[PDB]
Amino acid sequence: TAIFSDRYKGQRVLGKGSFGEVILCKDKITGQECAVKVISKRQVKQKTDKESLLREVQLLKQLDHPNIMKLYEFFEDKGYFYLVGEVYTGGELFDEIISRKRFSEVDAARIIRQVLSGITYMHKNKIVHRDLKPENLLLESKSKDANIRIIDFGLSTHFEASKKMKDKIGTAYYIAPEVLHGTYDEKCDVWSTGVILYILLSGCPPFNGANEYDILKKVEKGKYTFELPQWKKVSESAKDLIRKMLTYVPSMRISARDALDHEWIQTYTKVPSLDNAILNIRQFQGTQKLAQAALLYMGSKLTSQDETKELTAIFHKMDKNGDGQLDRAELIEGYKELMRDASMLDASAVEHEVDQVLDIEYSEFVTVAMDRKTLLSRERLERAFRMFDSDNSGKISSTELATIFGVSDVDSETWKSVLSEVDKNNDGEVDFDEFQQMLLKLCGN
Ligand SMILES: Nc1nc2ccc(C(=O)c3ccccc3)cc2n1CC1CCNCC1
Repeated sequence: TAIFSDRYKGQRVLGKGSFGEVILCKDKITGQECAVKVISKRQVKQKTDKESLLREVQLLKQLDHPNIMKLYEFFEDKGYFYLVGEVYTGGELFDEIISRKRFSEVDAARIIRQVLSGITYMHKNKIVHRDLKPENLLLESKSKDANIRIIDFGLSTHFEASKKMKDKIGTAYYIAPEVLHGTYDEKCDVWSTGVILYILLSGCPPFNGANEYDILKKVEKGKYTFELPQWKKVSESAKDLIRKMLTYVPSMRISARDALDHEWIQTYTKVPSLDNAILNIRQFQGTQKLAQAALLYMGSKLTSQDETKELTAIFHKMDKNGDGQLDRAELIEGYKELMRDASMLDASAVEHEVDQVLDIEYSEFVTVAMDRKTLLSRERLERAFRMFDSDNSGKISSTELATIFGVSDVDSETWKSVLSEVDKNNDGEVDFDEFQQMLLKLCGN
């Protein structure tokens, strides 16, 4: 057996994908950078045995396609799995798209030919994604004509998805109806890609609703339209491909490979800009990211409540003196003890964090060590609020809050009630401090 931190050290956290946090790490000998997804066993159940996971891992390491994340290594210890893959710098596809003056079917066809090409390859090797969505499409580099790299292929088969809403935002729109009901195969990826295509050419989800369950209700019924005025600008062959990919019965649904041969992919890769679709995607994306940011802020405030009190009790018990003061090594031992932590991969990781907080009285260390994380979490929320507020009015209206909280799965009576307690007179709009106050009251503060 071989240990992960013998070989890799953490550089810095990258984000929270499905199943766990992704950490930028560096090989301590060759200096190679890698994106390590760390799966916490204690919060992510397995669907399969160890025998079956080690086999898929062995296979995934051998596979190689320019539109699929390269997986280098797999580690496991008592408490976690470590998936070590190549790191990409171009960001999520949709964030790159919203920063464009123009976007035509030629851009959409090129994007989707890549996605279908990755999928086709994977299905040939009997690997299904199931959870394909825009968050899982990364651009390989910051440069112009760069490859899309699909992440997380094969994982849904071996791990149970979170049922917490901070992990579910923007999954409902893309899931294939047959996955909802239990009997599904590789055709579910074609469906998901079909929904992405739809959104690329109109900027609106084909199945949409006020909340998660309403979205799933629309998907399960399977009915959508091309009524929206901006479809008047999309070719018929594009609509024709969408129809085949969003075909309800999976055996009647076009395959990945066959979609690559479809007339639309054939024509539009080998031309007006969809101006309306871009403005729609830009609004969609801000909305999703602000809802995500809200939920993560609420979560971090609750973790902070938890971890503040726990560290205090640890440092109290450790202070044999009653001095209200601890040594450096003891602050490290009690901080290590707090971990019983994506960044804190080893004892050396923690020492840096302890030394950052210092750069005496344990009660002060506790405030700062958390207050850092508390202020750190606020700023991500602020940025998303600014981004959402695209006309720089400084406010979010009632209608917008309803869209935002609906995506966040906060009951309408519950947030409206919270709004009233924050500002009485109110005037139907909230500024940033009001928004933040509402979220504090939505996590018992
Ligand atoms: N920049 C970058 N390149 C990445 C490559 C892969 C991943 C993974 O989520 C991953 C890594 C290993 C195994 C399975 C998934 C994650 C990667 N990231 C960080 C993402 C980039 C998009 N925003 C959320 C964090």
